[PDB]
Amino acid sequence: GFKQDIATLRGDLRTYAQDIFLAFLNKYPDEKRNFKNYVGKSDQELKSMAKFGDHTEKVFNLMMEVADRATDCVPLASDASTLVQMKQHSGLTTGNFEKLFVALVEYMRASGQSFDSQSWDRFGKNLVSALSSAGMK
Ligand code: HEM
Ligand SMILES: Oc1c(Cl)cccc1Cl
Repeated sequence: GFKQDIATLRGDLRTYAQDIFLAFLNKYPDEKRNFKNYVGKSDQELKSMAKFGDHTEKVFNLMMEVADRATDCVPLASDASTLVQMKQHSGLTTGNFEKLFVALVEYMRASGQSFDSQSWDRFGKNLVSALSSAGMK
């Protein structure tokens, strides 16, 4: 289920964080609007790079903590507030977060593995709702 999937992802976090964020960028190419340093790069080029590997892993590290601190796939209001009030998220709308979670759930369904994709879909919905409540547009 959801907890075990946090353990699975954390067990190979660099690889999963890169693969899921490339799935997001390829599914939603307009989302490179928030990442100008990533335009005109193939996935292997993006991986080779330092900002990429570092920011992707730090994003997934914090996403797994927010997942871990959730009850029944409902994140803490404190975690949503933090995500809304991060300077690096000044540009962002809940739509950016929805897209990331759609890509995450489609990655999990396509994997050969027994991820609880319905729980991740619920978690993404619930985080978007929490982000709205914490004051993201
Ligand atoms: C739950 C989902 C997300 C989490 C946990 C998260 C977390 C973080 C973290 C920890 C950083 C700092 C990374 C560092 O220190 O280098 C960061 C930066 C950033 N995030 Fe998010 N983020 C999430 C979703 C998103 C989405 C959906 C977007 C855009 C579509 C986004 C755009 C950015 C950008 C542009 C930066 C700045 C570049 C950087 O410093 O890495 N994030 N995010
Ligand atoms: O690689 C990144 C990710 Cl995965 C999220 C936000 C910013 C960057 Cl640079």
